[PDB]
Amino acid sequence: TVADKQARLMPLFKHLTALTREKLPLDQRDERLKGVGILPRGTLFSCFHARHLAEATELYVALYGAKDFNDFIHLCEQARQIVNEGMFVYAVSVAVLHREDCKGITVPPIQEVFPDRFVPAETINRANKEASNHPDQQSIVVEAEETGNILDPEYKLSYFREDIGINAHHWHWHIVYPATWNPTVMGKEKDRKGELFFYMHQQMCARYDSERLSNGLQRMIPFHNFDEPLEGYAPHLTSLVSGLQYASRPEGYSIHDLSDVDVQDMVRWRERILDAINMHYIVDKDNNKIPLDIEHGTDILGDIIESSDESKNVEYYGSLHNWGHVMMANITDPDHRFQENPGVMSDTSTSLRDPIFYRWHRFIDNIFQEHKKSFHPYTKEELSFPGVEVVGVSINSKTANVITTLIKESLLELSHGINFGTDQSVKVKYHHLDHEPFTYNIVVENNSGAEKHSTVRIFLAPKYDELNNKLEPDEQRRLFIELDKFFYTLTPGKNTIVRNHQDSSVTISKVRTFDQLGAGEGVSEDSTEYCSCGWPEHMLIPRGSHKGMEFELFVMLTDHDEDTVAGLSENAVCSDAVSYCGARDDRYPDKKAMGFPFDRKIEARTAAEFLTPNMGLTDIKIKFHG
Amino acid sequence: TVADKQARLMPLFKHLTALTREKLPLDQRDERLKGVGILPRGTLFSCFHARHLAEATELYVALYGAKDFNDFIHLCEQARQIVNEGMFVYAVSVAVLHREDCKGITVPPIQEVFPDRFVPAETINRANKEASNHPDQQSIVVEAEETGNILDPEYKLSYFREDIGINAHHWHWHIVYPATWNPTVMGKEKDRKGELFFYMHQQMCARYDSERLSNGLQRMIPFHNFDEPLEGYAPHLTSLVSGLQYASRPEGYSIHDLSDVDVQDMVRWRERILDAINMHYIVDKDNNKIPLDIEHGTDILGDIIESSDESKNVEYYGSLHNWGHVMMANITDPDHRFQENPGVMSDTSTSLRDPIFYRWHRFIDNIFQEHKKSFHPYTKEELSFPGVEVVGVSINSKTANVITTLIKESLLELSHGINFGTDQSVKVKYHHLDHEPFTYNIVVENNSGAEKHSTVRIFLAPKYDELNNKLEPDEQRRLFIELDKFFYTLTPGKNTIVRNHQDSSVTISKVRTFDQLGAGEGVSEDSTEYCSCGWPEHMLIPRGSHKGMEFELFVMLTDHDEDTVAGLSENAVCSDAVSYCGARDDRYPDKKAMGFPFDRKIEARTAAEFLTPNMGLTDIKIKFHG
Amino acid sequence: VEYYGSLHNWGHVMMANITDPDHRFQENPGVMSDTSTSLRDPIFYRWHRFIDNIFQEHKKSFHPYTKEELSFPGVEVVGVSINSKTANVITTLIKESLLELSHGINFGTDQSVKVKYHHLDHEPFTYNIVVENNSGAEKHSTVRIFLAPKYDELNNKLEPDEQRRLFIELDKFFYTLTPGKNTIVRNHQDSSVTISKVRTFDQLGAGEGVSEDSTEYCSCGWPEHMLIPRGSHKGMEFELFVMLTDHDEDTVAGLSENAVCSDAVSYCGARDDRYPDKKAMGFPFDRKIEARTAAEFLTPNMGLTDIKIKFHG
Repeated sequence: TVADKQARLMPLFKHLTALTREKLPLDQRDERLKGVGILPRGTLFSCFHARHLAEATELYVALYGAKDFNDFIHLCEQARQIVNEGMFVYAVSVAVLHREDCKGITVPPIQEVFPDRFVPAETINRANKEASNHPDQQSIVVEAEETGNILDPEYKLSYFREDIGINAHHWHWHIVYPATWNPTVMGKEKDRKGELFFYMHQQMCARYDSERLSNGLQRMIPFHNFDEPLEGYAPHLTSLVSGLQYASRPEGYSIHDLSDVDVQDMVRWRERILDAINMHYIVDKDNNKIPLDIEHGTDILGDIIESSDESKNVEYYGSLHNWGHVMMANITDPDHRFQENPGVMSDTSTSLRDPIFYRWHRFIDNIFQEHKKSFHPYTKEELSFPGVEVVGVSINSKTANVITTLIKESLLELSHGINFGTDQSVKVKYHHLDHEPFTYNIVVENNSGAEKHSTVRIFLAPKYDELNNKLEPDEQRRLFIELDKFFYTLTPGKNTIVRNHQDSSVTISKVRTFDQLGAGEGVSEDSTEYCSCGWPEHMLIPRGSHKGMEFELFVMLTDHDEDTVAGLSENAVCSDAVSYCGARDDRYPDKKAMGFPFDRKIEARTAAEFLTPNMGLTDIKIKFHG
Repeated sequence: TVADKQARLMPLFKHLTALTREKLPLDQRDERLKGVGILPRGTLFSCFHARHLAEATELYVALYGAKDFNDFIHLCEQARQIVNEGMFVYAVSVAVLHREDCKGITVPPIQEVFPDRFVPAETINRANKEASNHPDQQSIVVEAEETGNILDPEYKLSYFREDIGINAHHWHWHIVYPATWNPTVMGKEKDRKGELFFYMHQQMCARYDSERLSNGLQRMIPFHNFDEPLEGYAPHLTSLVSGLQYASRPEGYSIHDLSDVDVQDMVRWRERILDAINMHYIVDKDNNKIPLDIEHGTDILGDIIESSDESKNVEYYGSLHNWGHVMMANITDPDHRFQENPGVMSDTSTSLRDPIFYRWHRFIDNIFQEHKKSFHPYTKEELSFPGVEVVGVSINSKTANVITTLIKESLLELSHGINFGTDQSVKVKYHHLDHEPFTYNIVVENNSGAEKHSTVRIFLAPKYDELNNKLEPDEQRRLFIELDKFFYTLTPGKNTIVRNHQDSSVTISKVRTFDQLGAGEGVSEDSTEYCSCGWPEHMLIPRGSHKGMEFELFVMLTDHDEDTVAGLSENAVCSDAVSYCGARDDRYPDKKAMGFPFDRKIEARTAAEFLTPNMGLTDIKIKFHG
Repeated sequence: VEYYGSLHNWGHVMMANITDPDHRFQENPGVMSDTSTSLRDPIFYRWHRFIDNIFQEHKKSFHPYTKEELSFPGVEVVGVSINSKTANVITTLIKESLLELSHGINFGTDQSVKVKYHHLDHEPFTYNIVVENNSGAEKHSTVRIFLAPKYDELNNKLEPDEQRRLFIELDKFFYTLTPGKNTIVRNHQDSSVTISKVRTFDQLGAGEGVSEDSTEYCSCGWPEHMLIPRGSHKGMEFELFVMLTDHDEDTVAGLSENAVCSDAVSYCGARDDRYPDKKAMGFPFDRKIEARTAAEFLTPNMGLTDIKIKFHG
């Protein structure tokens, strides 16, 4: 049954570190396996580096090529002793999702699988220590919160950057859309992956910026110059696997060439890209030019920038984004003389924690923005949905139009990830931001005679600048974060549409634990994305401040008939989280450009001026509770 | 009995990390304890930093103050609960070494107490992992040697720098001569501690230089300028106490001010010292001037430079040497914002491993050298011992005049230091340099009618330079390493004096393991120096090369009557290792300046010209075996 | 030219007048300015590696070589041996030599002014290659011999990708193989890379019969003493690579001259003739190698023999 299948998968995931020791007399028998084992087990695996992705692609394709599920389990089992734990938890995990007769099927928790990435060196330590200190079945609980001197104001952001859910999501997203993805081999293609790459990262930056403003900090600035020295960050993460940890980065580093790539190359790549935008065409390998069409342009750019296998010219355009992660990651030891592990930037699970991440991503976002700039603005025609008027919006909470945010304690179970020994469970306690539940009530007047179908789009943007209160829509575009997107039908006359925050399309409703999975639930029967992907729920709104920071609440209704695509896909599957994740094996459900209406330049000085009749702005307050 | 006493001490030393959790309702009861407990438990303890040293001193005093041994155990037991563990080990070891009541007693092994400092992050992790992986009484053995790509040639030196014995010695030496040492409080004074400070460190540098030359590398250069960027070093040590590890140092940034101290603070202190040398006087607090006497000068300088409590002016002169360790140690995070642990430079146990250590110490050595320069050279009168002539010297080994050096495997038992759990023992296997045993035969002609008493001094110096073969005695002075010093009586006529390498005054004959100590032997019962201090035996001669590098073997005989001091001290106690360690509670047994005849400038172009009749040079070869 | 410029040449010029870029001080340029002197400056290598890199990127764009391209079927290389005083060891030493100044600088009264200098040199050696010709008929093969260092800067690692940069060409020559086992012996003196002899002014005033062609005559070719690297006293280990290829494929047809300056074909080419080898210069080394060890790369018509080079002080 499916349940049995789930059980088999969970053990593929257990004791990965330990699983090493090949115990294989000969790989030759495993002809399928020949293409791998090239990266040694203990070594850190880089999500960004090309070679690490070459070997990884080869693992995927063999586990897609494995004939049936049983065959799948077998090959998977053999090669995670020989082909290394670090890369093989990657080549298995991504494969584990996508090859067909797998379905039913969650992946064990990333946080749970590698607790060391989620929690600090100290609370890893203490817990391991307690296990040894007194042998006893009794459970161990450790509070990760610590006590320390809070020197850097960046620390304030830690609730966002360090959040477990955020890191997990980032890991999962890359799994759903792998850079290595080869559509020919799989046969299936990921719709608009390049564009999604752009959108997801942009949102992370946008959301990040809202945190800084909530904090009273200015918006992050891009890593526009390569010459500039980076700010330091020390992760305090250990790798349980070995004694090694992610190397910390001191202050004040100018950029160093790596054997693999030189900084100059990075510059040269970026200048090409920025030029190809201006030129409005890119050059394919064939030396043909493809236009940066309005429809296609973002996607093509996304593939080139990341860059994915899909890039029209890998050789000329290079892979700017990925190399950025690599270069930043080994700033400490570019040359590799000193033999130190890379920083957090190397891993999709960890990278969000470093503040540098935002600087780089804003830089890349800028590239996309230049392209967007080339496009013409939106006419009333494009925006408006005639006959529909938005009367008002209200947010209901304990106090209307105010959302309250607080910190909540939570526990993570280490036992699946690290050797438990005698103890039944070792849990680490951490705290994260959370907010009260709320609902939206939108009153819409349907002037038309017949029932209409509308897509409701809701975004949140900070009212205040660093100067003083200034709702300049051009700037707002960067800041706006997507709260929700959903379909509703309106009858003629007045209508009130109520939606609850829980329903939010952006967030993951729930991630099942190992324990949940061993059980066997029906939420439904899905994938690496299953409970994993989606933005985390606690994270839905920015922290705000004790004072109650003012944010613009924007609701827009668009014609659904226009917005939806027609086609024939599946049952109700992982679609909760469509806004950032997309739909399983389906085309992106919205015709509009991701981020619409915000994606293109806004002529108006004030946001209010921008509004059409099917748009509305309600100012609400977010107040944090200490 | 003494044995019982030993047993009590060993547990003071066990599970130090764990010993935390105060379990004290109130410190107020412990009035004695009020002074200590500022430094937090987990934090790293700095041997160099003044504030840390102050706490440590406060702790020792309480231990010294303890009325009886039982009282000593009690306060220690209680103090260990609150105080930082590193400080605790430091304070206790000092107490054990000096306090009479402890006429019983070795200190548990430093390597054994903190195995994590001696062995790498990987083999620490491995033995811990194996312990958890399969529970079983069975013993675990891990080979620390690894497999890696050898990028830096500095790696070649690792046998010397990384050596367990060397690190242990350095720890112990600082314990015997603490910087904090206050003679008034103890009542007793450490004879010539300032000079010894100078001599010991100079020897470490000199010995280090011989390794580089054996390697074919040039001699180390001093940290002559503070502006210059440092070479990076990654220790790969994870401090078992914590999940944190010693922070690695990447390549190249000029020096950063710490909150505690500035760089123009540092520089100023250096100019003061170098000035006062030139002026031939230093200024006391009283604003009186004390002359840099020939007899006293090195000692006074040593106290000021280190600087010890003994410094005649702490505020004017500062503490250059110690601050150097601190500044280098937290180069990665001067400001303390990023909250990272210090590097190896912070600890006496670890500091030798970093190559920077030598650069700094040569710098300080230079300071001493300038002082030495001010002194006049030695006349034939001072050097010569009339009537005595040295006919020849021969070294006996498998092949005469050739010493063979090889690598030997050894194991270290982790169990005392880290939580063992079920396993009986976890041992880590490491390799170290070692040499064949050899003896010296010196033929001396005693022209005089009566029997004479002579001190035989033996040194080794490299023949080859970085250019070609050039025995320029001035340069040689830096390089010469002390093999042995001993007293012999010569009758009239020809005499042959034979001495074995094992007897060497420079080296520690044996360090007893916590296991041996678990029983009860009879080397006798003195303390932290016991088996600990002394230079390690395997280390006695430089590695040399496969080719058989040529070294000058220098033997000099001096009039013992002149050399010895008269006084009334103890039974045969820790005197094996007199050359570098001194004698327990005794005045340094040799009148001559440490390093004599090498300490003062040599006029001659060639070493041979320097020789008097009671001196001799024999060229021998050291050949390494792969 | 107006777009792509002249990068290499300008590099020499710029480096040469680093001391006085302005030409205000009216200094002379450094050694980099002259083809005769430029090799002496260590900078030369840095720049040339830079330019070499440019070529390498181009080479990178090309696909690797299949077994098909490399292999010469029916031919198998059994073994190679180098004969010297001690087999498989080449000895290198320093030799004194004299140069006569008189033609170059005003001699005045003196008959001759000679300056004595020392240079590296090695003992003569020969190669013996055993090849099995499986085919029924006689074949024609081009024997290609290269030398590459075994040791890296770290430890012993015959990573063929890296080796490509290091490999130096010892010799290229044509041999005919009959069916059955064959032993081909070649002497170092014959090496295609080196100039057999440069005649002095004195030699020339005389009148000899190597033949009469020109600036390349005795001049060009790599110098003979230079043929192998110095090695070390310990006897450094080098990979000796021999490959045989189908000559019919390798040669071009055409109608050119008598036996002329062709001794030194490997680096010099042939006088007024097309380059005699179809293969890319540096083949098989020019394109990227996937293999882990060099050994994996080998086809049946290739062979590696490890020899030692030991310098004599």
